[PDB]
Amino acid sequence: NRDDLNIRTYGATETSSLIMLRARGTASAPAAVQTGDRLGGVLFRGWNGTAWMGSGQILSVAEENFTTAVKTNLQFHVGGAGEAMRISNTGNVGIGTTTTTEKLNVQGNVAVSGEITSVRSWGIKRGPTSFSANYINVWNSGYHVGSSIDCTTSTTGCRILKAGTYEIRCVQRAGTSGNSVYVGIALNGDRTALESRNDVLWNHSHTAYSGSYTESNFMGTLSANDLITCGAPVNTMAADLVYAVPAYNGTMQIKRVD
Amino acid sequence: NRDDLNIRTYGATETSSLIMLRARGTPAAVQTGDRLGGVLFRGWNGTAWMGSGQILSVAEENFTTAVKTNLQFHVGGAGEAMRISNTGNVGIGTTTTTEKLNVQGNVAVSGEITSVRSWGIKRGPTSFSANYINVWNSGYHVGSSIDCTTSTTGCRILKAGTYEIRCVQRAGTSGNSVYVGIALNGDRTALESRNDVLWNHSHTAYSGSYTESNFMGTLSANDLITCGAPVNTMAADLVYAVPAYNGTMQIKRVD
Amino acid sequence: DDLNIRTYGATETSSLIMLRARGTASAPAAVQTGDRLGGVLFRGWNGTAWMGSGQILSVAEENFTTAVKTNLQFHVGGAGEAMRISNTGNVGIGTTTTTEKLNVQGNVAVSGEITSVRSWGIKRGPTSFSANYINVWNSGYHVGSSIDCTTSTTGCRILKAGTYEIRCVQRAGTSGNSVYVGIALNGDRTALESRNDVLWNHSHTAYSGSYTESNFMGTLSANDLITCGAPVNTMAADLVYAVPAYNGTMQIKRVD
Repeated sequence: NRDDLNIRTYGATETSSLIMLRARGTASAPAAVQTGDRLGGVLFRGWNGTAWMGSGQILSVAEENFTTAVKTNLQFHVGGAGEAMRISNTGNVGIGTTTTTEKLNVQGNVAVSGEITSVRSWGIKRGPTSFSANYINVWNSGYHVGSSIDCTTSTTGCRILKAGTYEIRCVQRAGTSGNSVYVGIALNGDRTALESRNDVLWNHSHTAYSGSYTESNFMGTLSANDLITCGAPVNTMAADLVYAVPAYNGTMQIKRVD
Repeated sequence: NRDDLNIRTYGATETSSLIMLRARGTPAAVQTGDRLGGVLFRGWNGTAWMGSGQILSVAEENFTTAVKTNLQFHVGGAGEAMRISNTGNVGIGTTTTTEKLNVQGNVAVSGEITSVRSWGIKRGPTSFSANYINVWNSGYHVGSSIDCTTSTTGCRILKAGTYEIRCVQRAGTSGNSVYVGIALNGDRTALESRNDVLWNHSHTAYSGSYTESNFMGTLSANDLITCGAPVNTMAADLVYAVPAYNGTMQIKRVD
Repeated sequence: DDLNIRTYGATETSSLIMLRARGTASAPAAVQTGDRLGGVLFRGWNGTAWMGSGQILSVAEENFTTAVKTNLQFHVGGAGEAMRISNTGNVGIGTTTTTEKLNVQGNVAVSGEITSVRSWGIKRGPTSFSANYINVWNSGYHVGSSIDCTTSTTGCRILKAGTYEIRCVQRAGTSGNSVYVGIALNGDRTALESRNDVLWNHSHTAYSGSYTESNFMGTLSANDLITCGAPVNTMAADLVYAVPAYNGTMQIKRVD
């Protein structure tokens, strides 16, 4: 056939449709579609000199046995790369991947000419009120947004809930002793577990002026279930830091970077 | 009926088309919500020919007013998965297509993302305007969320969102304890008292050292963010001069 | 007036097939770049005429005697072409330039969270004074494609034009003298500080183990080498140079 196929509908309820139907069995004994069965396709082909070659296609394919549930995907294929985009039965879209774990998945880079808005995971601790253990203050409160960090369940740190990269800064005020003081960020009180890693930034300063801040910083990947703490290295140095409710006396801030 | 449908075109200028046409009446112009056509997939489940994906073209306006349509991509299971509106705007998991791409869910990218990020700065505290409000010699910004140039005394938040802010200023030569604070148009409490934000500040005295103040949390459109000394009598003990190393305010949109 | 294609069987399926050649049936010729292989077109009556109401096209991106390469195009009534999928699999929304795997000409709104690789790098351990505003650093580390902190001991090299947020710190020694460091472009502080489109600052400190800090925020160019250190050699005697990162670090994050 060389003629364009025209489907024309006049009316208020009806529409024009190309309908592609798939069953197993026969018209006399139809059987349910099975996982992996192609329901149908719109196929493009082009002459290359010697053969008709696949030149793009849009496919509907079953992803569950239909006697169990009607679940399908849509596939968009181009000449060259082959399958370029998938829409799974969940509605989840993959570009360059067929594993559609999130609502949109891109196997590659993304370039946007304007701006991107999204929920970003971050959390804070505020108000160092007592020394719990080395490198672990008790904090009066915490707060967080998103799903990667929990800063409210534990009074002594922020819990990492997802593997990821995190940027962390902890500050606390020196008291009035005039002695040198510092705080450090730690993994459940273990400073070395962070500081000794060759894939992170870990630092801290000293201070002595009353009301000035000693600071500690971390940048790098953390593991789910990690409790991030911050505090004085030892009890006698905690005696020389300010412990009180207002956040200006001390805070920890954690941002998910990636 | 059981046979594949083929459309074959040869030659230099023409192409193969499946064309689906819709009118109302028997002829009446297409109305909003009318389907122009669809490619429909159906599969036997043992009881019926069940919807197994479809690609639809649907009118978004009455055609006597304007020819506006959307394209819809449906799957068996979730139903409509992706929409392209007459604006070209794409929705995945939503039919509300406000921006060029809208995703109702999370996005996972294996590589890196480039985009315009909103941020703004104030540089060079040149005088005390009010409690927690310096006059700044200049400002600069990128993007659409923050305006650091219209006013010399603060950065205006143009869009509701989450912001990370740090303000620093140098102590002078008095040896007195000095500090600065970030504020909402001079009102420090309006930020500090919130249980959904970080707000802090340090003291310093050594000449050329920084007092710093930090904020993290949501701000509202039209908010004017300021930073400065808590009281006029302290201004004499801070450094006010043009170079940015004397003091700056940095605002980054986080989300 | 519907068109139905029904298939019963274990392996057979229903297809609409659109084929394109040049030439004639007895003397065909290969598809050329820009030829349409086929299309699904929608049209709607507006009262006067049949108006374009969306289309899905397959179009050649190479001469087929060289290679079979096509794109898919999705057009809507109103804006016209809205999405393109190139032969590489790269997708454009609002643009036909498909440089990356996804390209959006506009804004993007996500209700949830986005995960992606972010470029960042660090230098750790100021071990010597090399030149004004240039420390030698014991080690570097980076993630991503925009920043290289391991090739040069004296800085982080920007590999791609972009916006960067940079903080450098170093500990004062035991003298009680005023010390500072600054971020620089290959030791040239003024090259950054004098720019009206950037933040550049630094502090002084004197207390032993306290930090002097310098900060930068703004755009940088490919091949820029970012350094940080004391302003002059005589001040090195009053800063701490040693391997542990708590003595000093530089952190660079790509912002955009």
